[PDB]
Amino acid sequence: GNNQQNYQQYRQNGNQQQGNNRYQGYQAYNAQAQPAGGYYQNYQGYSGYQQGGYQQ
Amino acid sequence: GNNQQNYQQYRQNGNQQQGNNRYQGYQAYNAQAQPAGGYYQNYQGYSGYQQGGYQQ
Amino acid sequence: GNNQQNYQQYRQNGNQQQGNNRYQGYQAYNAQAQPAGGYYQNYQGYSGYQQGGYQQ
Amino acid sequence: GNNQQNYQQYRQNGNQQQGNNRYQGYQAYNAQAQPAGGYYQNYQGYSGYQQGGYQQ
Amino acid sequence: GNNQQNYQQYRQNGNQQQGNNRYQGYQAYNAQAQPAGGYYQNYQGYSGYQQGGYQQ
Repeated sequence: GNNQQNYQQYRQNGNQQQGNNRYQGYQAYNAQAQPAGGYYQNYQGYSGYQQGGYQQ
Repeated sequence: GNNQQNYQQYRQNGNQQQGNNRYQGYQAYNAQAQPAGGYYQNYQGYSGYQQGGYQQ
Repeated sequence: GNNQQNYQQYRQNGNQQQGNNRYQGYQAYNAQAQPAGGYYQNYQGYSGYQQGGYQQ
Repeated sequence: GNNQQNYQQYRQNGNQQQGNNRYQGYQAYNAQAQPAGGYYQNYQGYSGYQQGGYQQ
Repeated sequence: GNNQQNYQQYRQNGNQQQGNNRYQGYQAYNAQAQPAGGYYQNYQGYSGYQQGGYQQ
């Protein structure tokens, strides 16, 4: 048959990305995919942080 | 038959992303997918933070 | 037959994303999917935070 | 049959990316994919942090 | 049949990339892919951090 088993364990005592005026597009901790078929992942378009100025 | 089992455990004692004027597009802790078929993930379009200025 | 079992445990003693003037598009803690078929996930369109200025 | 098993364990006592005025495009800790078919990963478009100035 | 098994273990006691005015395009700790078919990875477009000035 089909048998899929997932065990994810996450602890944290320190700090993560402490600061001002920062961009973070894609972040992942303990990320996993196990489909029984194909895996299609798509990211298309605009992802932006604009603090004033002129952008085109 | 079909047998799918998921165990996710999350603890946290520190701090995460402490600050001002920040962008975070996609963030995931302890993320998992195990479909019995295919997996289709799509992100299409606009994702933006604009603090004044001119954008086109 | 079909057998699907889910165990999710979440504790937190620290702070998360403390600050002003911030954007967060997609955030997930302890997220999991195990359908007995396919998995179709779609995010299409506009997702934006605009603090003044001009956007087109 | 099909047999897919995932074990991810994450601990942290130090600090990560502490500072001001920073860009982070793609970050991943403990990231894994094992589909039973193909794996298609795509990132197409714009990903930018603009602090003033002129960009075209 | 199909047999895919993943074990990822991550500990950290030191610091990582502590400082101001920094760019990080693509970063990965403990990253692995083992699809049962092909693997297609694509990164196409713009990825930039602009602190003032003129860019075209």
